[PDB]
Amino acid sequence: SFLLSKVSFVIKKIRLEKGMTQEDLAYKSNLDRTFISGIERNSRNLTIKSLELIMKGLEVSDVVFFEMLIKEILKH
Amino acid sequence: MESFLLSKVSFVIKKIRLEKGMTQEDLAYKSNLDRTFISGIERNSRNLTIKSLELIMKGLEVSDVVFFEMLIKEILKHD
Ligand code: NA
Repeated sequence: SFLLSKVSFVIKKIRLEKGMTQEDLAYKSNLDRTFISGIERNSRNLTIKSLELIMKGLEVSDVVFFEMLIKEILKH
Repeated sequence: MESFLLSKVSFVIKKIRLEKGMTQEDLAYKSNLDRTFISGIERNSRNLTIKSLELIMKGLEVSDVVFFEMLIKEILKHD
């Protein structure tokens, strides 16, 4: 999945710019650590509702997240 | 309450579907997904995976970028 790889990269990019570890993000998203780790290794098929929990955990605005996603897609 | 992003994703799928002249059944046929899953999405009653969204975008003949532009606009126009 090309789009899953891009969404996963943006997640990681924002997590790392905020200084959060995977455990920090798991906790704030109310998701399991091993699920966050799986997403970032591009090895898990994320839903829209889980994506929203991750955006809330990151405290990133929905519009900003999708602008970043578009930028990353356009690199290709 | 219900997921904001899910309701907006759902709404953009329906909007594009109708702009292309397609029925729910048509979109199911072209996405290779069950018609009852299409219908559930649009009634804001079904979550979907990123990979199902990609199949829907292929059924809609819309690029990822155009889909996300439309999503951004619909989020902005919500108050
Ligand atoms: Na839905």
